[PDB]
Amino acid sequence: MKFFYSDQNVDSRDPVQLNLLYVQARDDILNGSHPVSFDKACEFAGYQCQIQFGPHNEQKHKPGFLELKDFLPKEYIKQKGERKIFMAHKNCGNMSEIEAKVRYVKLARSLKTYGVSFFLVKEKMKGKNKLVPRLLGITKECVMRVDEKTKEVIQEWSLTNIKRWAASPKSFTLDFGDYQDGYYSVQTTEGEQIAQLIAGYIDIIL
Repeated sequence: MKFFYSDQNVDSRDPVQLNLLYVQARDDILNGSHPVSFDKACEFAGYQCQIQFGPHNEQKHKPGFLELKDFLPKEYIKQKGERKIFMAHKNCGNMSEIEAKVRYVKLARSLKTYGVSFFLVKEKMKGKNKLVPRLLGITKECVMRVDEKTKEVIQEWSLTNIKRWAASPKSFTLDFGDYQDGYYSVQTTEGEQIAQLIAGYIDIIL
């Protein structure tokens, strides 16, 4: 099931409710709840700058001005994206605080990762001692594998195509029956939590 997001839903919000949506979307990105690419994180941060400081001011917003911890998810603090952030901030021109929050919320809703519950798991490659980290996302409609570093969506399965599933204290397993050869099984210490989430979306045969 493919959902279309409303553009008007965002614009029609009351300043109060808009701020509420913004804070929620912003916090999810900053705390890692909503995984985004480095480029996108800087784009969001640019809007955040416009919102917190007003129009970009070269006389004050110089290299080293930003506390990156407050503008980027932790995994990007080292890639030093202040340059990109300031470029996005400057690109906002004289955009109002309201317009910036609107674009922020729409940008978040435009991503395939929006509204997805993610878990960091490890995939095992046949005969290869070294695992491959991967973001496993779940929604009422689907399951998706996401690149841990780039956040590229590499695979998606409809939740209704899961024939059966299982969990253990060290793994999580999905069986799609004839849709593919073999299970999708990953190592994780959160398998039981993942299985419970899925059980809240699809019922179990008793």
